[PDB]
Amino acid sequence: MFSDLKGKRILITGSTEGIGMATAIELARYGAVVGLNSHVDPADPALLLGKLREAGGDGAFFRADITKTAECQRLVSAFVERFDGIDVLINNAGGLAGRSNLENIDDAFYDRVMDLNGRSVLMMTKFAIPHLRASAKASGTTSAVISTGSIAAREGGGIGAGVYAASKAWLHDIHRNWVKEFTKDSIRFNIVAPGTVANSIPMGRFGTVQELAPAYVFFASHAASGYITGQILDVNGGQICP
Amino acid sequence: MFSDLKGKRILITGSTEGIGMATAIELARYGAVVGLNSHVDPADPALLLGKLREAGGDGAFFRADITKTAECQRLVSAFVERFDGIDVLINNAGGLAGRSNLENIDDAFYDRVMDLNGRSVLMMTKFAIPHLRASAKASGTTSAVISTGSIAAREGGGIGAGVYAASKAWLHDIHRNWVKEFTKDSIRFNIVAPGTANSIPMGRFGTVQELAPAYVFFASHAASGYITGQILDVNGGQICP
Amino acid sequence: MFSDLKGKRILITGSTEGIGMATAIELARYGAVVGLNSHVDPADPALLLGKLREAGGDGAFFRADITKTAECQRLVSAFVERFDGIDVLINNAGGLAGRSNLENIDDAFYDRVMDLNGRSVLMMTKFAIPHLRASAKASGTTSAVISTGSIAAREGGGIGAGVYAASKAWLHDIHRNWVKEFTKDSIRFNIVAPGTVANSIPMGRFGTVQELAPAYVFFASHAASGYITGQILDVNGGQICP
Amino acid sequence: MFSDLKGKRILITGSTEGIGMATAIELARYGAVVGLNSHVDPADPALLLGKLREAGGDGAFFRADITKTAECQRLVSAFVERFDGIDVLINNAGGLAGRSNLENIDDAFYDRVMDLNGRSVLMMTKFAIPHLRASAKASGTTSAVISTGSIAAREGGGIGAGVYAASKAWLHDIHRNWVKEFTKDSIRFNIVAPGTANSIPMGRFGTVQELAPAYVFFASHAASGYITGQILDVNGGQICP
Ligand SMILES: NC(=O)c1ccc[n+]([C@@H]2O[C@H](COP(=O)([O-])OP(=O)(O)OC[C@H]3O[C@@H](n4cnc5c(N)ncnc54)[C@H](O)[C@@H]3O)[C@@H](O)[C@H]2O)c1
Ligand SMILES: NC(=O)c1ccc[n+]([C@@H]2O[C@H](COP(=O)([O-])OP(=O)(O)OC[C@H]3O[C@@H](n4cnc5c(N)ncnc54)[C@H](O)[C@@H]3O)[C@@H](O)[C@H]2O)c1
Repeated sequence: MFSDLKGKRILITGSTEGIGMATAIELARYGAVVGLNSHVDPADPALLLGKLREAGGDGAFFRADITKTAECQRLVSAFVERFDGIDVLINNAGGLAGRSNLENIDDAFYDRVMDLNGRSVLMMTKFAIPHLRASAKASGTTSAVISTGSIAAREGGGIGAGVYAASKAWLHDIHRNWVKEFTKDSIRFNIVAPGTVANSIPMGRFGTVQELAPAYVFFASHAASGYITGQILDVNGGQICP
Repeated sequence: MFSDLKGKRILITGSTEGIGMATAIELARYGAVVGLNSHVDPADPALLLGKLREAGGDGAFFRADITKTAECQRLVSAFVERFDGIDVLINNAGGLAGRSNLENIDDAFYDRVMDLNGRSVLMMTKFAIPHLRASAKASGTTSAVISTGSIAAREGGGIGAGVYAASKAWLHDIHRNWVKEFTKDSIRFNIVAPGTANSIPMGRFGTVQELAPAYVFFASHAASGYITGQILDVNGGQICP
Repeated sequence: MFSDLKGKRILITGSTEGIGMATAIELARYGAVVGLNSHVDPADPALLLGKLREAGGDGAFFRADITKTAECQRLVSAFVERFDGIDVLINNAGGLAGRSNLENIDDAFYDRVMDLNGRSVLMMTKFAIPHLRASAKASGTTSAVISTGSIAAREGGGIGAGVYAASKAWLHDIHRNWVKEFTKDSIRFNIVAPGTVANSIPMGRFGTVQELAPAYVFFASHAASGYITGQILDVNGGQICP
Repeated sequence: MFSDLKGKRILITGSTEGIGMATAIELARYGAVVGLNSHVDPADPALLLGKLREAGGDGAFFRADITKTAECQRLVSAFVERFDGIDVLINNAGGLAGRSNLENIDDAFYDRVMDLNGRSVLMMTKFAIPHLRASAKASGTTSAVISTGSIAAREGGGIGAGVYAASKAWLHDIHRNWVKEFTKDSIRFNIVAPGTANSIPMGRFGTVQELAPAYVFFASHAASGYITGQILDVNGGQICP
């Protein structure tokens, strides 16, 4: 029972596939209204919305390359134009964007990874704060941000992935800064931290997207996680037990 | 969608009131057969079965003092005699059991606190294992332990409660041990860590109602099937680890 | 330069060998006065004191089985009788005291490990607090406790070692409780956390006692670590990077 | 006994004042040849060499702006031209570079903060590596990086300083990455994490004098030769992780 998610307007960056899409459908199951998003158009946008509505909810697609601040602005504007505000921001866009030994790491590499995993999440969240704040007065209860983190935030990632690791630790920490700045506004901030999606994983296998979605649902519903904020749930098969 | 909780046999310690009852109820909402528990008999046993049954499930009460190892064995054997198995165990029993500054701590105090928060958890978990082992063999999925931690494990607790604090740090960490030993038996282990009020960002205290959903989440293979060895801190941001 | 350790009276439990003895000698190098200790008499007590004095300092041996509270009392009494107080308590006694799969863990096993790693450190520290407090008024500066922890406090130890792991996490946390109770008394509390003393260790080898001693020296000198309290230094070759 | 610091070539960024100078001095006490550094020329360069020389060692000042990657390369090349190597690098440069609430953060702010605390560290470390690689090959022991972290990496920092906070969390964690890549080159990485006053158990602030010894400890193979990937928090108990 996440019935308090019916009608909730939930914007998810980087959600035309993987964890993002699977989460979109699970939110849809409780009748949520979901902004899908990506930097390039999917092959079949209607089919994705079909899957949402099929599952019991609704939504629209919005294309934006959120490694640019302007685009994060434009994306929040559009979703808010279409529906009238945001009840939940899910920062899911992110990713490696390459591996490089430290000695071959030039400025471009740094900038690529940090725009994808750093600036994007900062700026998206910034532009959504206004609407999330207002969303929360209106409901009475709370708005939410959920950001996708990583096991790499904690243990430094694989070789090649130092910047990605660091960018994720950057996120885990900046959430703690936002719990300070915005709990008075009744906006909660939580992280799902995938791990990888064997045999340094106690369970002996990589996760499936269907195994990551429920946690997002959990942090999304105020009825289920209303007292929880500034926490990190690692969904990694025991791979790290912090 | 917690429908896989239908018929799940869920023994809960320290469950006649507080977080324990709340959690029993919420689980009972999904057709869980819950074992309620306390050292003392409660005033109205059948209300409590009522609440479970009202909510959508079933259960039974067992008196037992878990600060003792024979009692723990008994409780697990009683629960199994009644329901033929364990699918989820929830180590919720625990508490301060007094307050004392270091200079005033004797063996009796230390023994009281650690028997309540350490030995209990250890032994309950020890005796449940082969039952939980068998459940997951049968279901094809995973069985589950959940235990009630505390903010105090992370930041040391408050003056006079060092032993309780450390008992909780002890639990947090021994759960990491069990992940190593038992993940191959398809048994998951997770912890719900209640916080304790101008040091709590949400300006206020938790309520049992705000705690129980967490436990439901960790109890369900469909929800948290790939999650083990974690601690979900439910505390209005009191600490953000 | 740890010249501020000359004459400092430093009681170290479980110090007739391993990390304990090596630490004793390194403190001795700066002219400290060191209580050695163990639950059984060494073969040659004079040779150990010889090594202390040889290195540039002094001390005495005190036998006590500190798994009993009475003995911790008796041990602190004796060291304080001999010298007139304690400037530094080093809780080094501890250890596995067996491995057991959880299903074979009876009460005795629990009790053995917890007395060795839990009650001992609690009670030793308790009985020393009085004297450490007074030591600190007299000096002006600070007293110190240093406790030997473990990598196992953080990641749950090896199979068989769950109670030992847990007992060490217990210690890491209870120190945080004592930073609260006793910083007003100018008593600092720090932990050295050995790890193991290969190839899940970046350095590819186990530590040597000579590689653990310096850290104890560091936390022992007020001139070097006077502003540091409630911290844990892991000395493990990168084995865990918290 | 830090005698192995004799003749060690120790490039330090952000070292004309504060923790950086203090640390240079203390290292200079053991016969270290230190590289002082700032974006701006200081008033009296030779006093500073004086302090190093007085204390027991030697050194040289290099102007460079490390928020820029070409400048970082230059500094490492300059330092090597002068002293023929690097044995220790200390990434101490960094700071708030302004304060801003989230709703007022533009790209320029973010770029300013991360260039100062992220790019700098990364690039300094990148360019030093092969020098540090060569030192440890020659010594037979280990060479060393030390970097100045912050309490803020752990608890989020204060309102208006999110980016700085996260920049420090970023550093803490990338040091873990480097341990993996570079431990086999015998290069250690450790972090000294200054705290920032009724939330500090010692009722008071740190002083540069209370900070520098830590750095000395991490700088010496004899002292900290088996220590890598750690963060020593110097903060009067402000946080106890
Ligand atoms: N609420 C807080 O401030 C806080 C903070 C940190 C942790 N916790 C943890 O929350 C958990 C549960 O607390 P609670 O909500 O049930 O509060 P509570 O006051 O209701 O605890 C009493 C409950 O546990 C049972 N109980 C007590 N001793 C028992 C024993 N020896 N054997 C069997 N049952 C026993 C009682 O009968 C009752 O059901 C504990 O483990 C506690 O350490 C609470
Ligand atoms: N003291 C605190 O409150 C506190 C708390 C957390 C972290 N820190 C960290 O302490 C470290 C050092 O602080 P500090 O003691 O030197 O204080 P500081 O005020 O002295 O910092 C200025 C120093 O760094 C140099 N510097 C500044 N920008 C530079 C640049 N672009 N290139 C080269 N050099 C530059 C200055 O010339 C000077 O030597 C920083 O990384 C900071 O983030 C400090």
